Amino acid sequence: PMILGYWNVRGLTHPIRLLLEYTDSSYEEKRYAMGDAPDYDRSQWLNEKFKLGLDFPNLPYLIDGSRKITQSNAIMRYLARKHHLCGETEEERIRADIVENQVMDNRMQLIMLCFNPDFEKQKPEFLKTIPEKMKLYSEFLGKRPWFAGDKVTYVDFLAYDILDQYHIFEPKCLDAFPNLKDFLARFEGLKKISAYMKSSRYLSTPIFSKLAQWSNK
Amino acid sequence: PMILGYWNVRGLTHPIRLLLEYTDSSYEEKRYAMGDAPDYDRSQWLNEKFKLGLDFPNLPYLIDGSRKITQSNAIMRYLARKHHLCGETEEERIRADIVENQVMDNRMQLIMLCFNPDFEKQKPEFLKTIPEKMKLYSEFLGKRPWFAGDKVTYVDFLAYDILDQYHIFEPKCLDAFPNLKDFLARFEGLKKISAYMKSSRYLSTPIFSKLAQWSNK
Ligand SMILES: N[C@@H](CCC(=O)N[C@@H](CS[C@@H]1c2ccccc2-c2ccccc2[C@H]1O)C(=O)NCC(=O)O)C(=O)O
Ligand SMILES: N[C@@H](CCC(=O)N[C@@H](CS[C@@H]1c2ccccc2-c2ccccc2[C@H]1O)C(=O)NCC(=O)O)C(=O)O
Repeated sequence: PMILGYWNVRGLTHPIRLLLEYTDSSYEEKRYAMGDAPDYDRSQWLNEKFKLGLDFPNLPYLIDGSRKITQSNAIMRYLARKHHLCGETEEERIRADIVENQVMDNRMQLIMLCFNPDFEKQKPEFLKTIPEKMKLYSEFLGKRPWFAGDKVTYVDFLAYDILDQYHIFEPKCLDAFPNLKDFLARFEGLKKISAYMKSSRYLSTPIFSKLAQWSNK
Repeated sequence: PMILGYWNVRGLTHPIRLLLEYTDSSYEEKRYAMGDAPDYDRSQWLNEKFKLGLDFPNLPYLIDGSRKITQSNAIMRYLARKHHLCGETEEERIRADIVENQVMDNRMQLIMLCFNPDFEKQKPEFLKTIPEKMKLYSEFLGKRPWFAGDKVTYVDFLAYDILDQYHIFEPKCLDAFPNLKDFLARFEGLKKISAYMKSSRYLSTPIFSKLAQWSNK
């Protein structure tokens, strides 16, 4: 079995857990526990961070036999080439690449707001930016069934995850973009995805670590 | 020719600039200017931001004929594919994808301390962390000529820039890692790169905008 290591929170690893499930991968998990406030003890991880053979010790990590990978996109891409879920055309590939990075940016934005102590007074500002973000995803996907075109790629995994977290942080943000609502439902409707979602392993929340101002619980 | 869109700072776009040179690309640039303090006028870029046909408008952007791309790593992948500068084996691709995301992490960490109002007091703690950042690279590179292995790929462009910026920040941070230093001199030795560096095109400074407590002018 493959081993996925991460905190016991959604974090940035959902697309990975969903990809694992989607490709029917055999894997085990290491969900490292984080210490409560104000210490936020991380020795569950730290006791073995330098003891696992990884080039750049980090969470998440994927152990696949001899191969030891870190950096979530890096992990996503490995699984993707493994199950032919990479773009097939140059245009597929440009779309994917942009999407990949676009998701992480939109994700840091969220993070940066949810770990800042000034959350409360930062939120209304942040809120003003969301409709553009969504519009961008909505006009880019357009009428395509999947973000890269006609077939599911690893980028839909990342895409699903960050829009659902945004949807979750702002429930009515997809109201104006029904193609995005339909996308989440199509993704969600995938056989193995539906399935995992009802599983003992599903882990939707908390979205962040106990250090966050939002979805820390 | 092609067009590269970006502020008139080094920021995160050095790799693209060196890739375009190294590939003998026919490109022109649109270096936008940011007003000064306190205003910090962006109107020069904002007024055409949504009028370029980009899906997710950003800086940098690459216009190559019909193709419009955003997100520095996507741009880099794009040129990588165009000129065959990616890993050719699974192991090279993994190394490449891990390195690509690793650089930007280390990128972020540097920038999170230079666009930090408290730069100077947290500076002494970041410099403490630098020797283990550099050590990971050093150990990862090993005896190899290039980060992926046998030939040059786009991640070397990436690796070179962030190692060069850490180096500028901390001039002795490479003294214990001489192979990193040979990486840098060897990267500077590629003919088209050599030439470019001595050209009117080269922009090695400043790294950041105005609002930074490093590469501030
Ligand atoms: N560029 C890396 C991000 C890596 C990362 O920051 N790893 C964090 C976990 S995600 C982490 C996080 C924790 C809880 C909740 C949310 C997040 C998060 C989400 C997205 C992006 C960044 C953060 C992280 O910093 C960490 O714990 N590293 C191991 C260690 O330092 O020893 C990736 O894409 O894999
Ligand atoms: N993840 C995207 C980052 C995109 C980004 O934030 N672009 C910044 C410029 S880099 C930006 C920068 C600005 C000022 C000074 C320096 C830089 C910088 C330097 C290093 C690293 C990153 C940056 C960003 O903060 C921006 O100005 N976008 C246009 C806009 O939002 O409308 C990329 O990889 O392409």
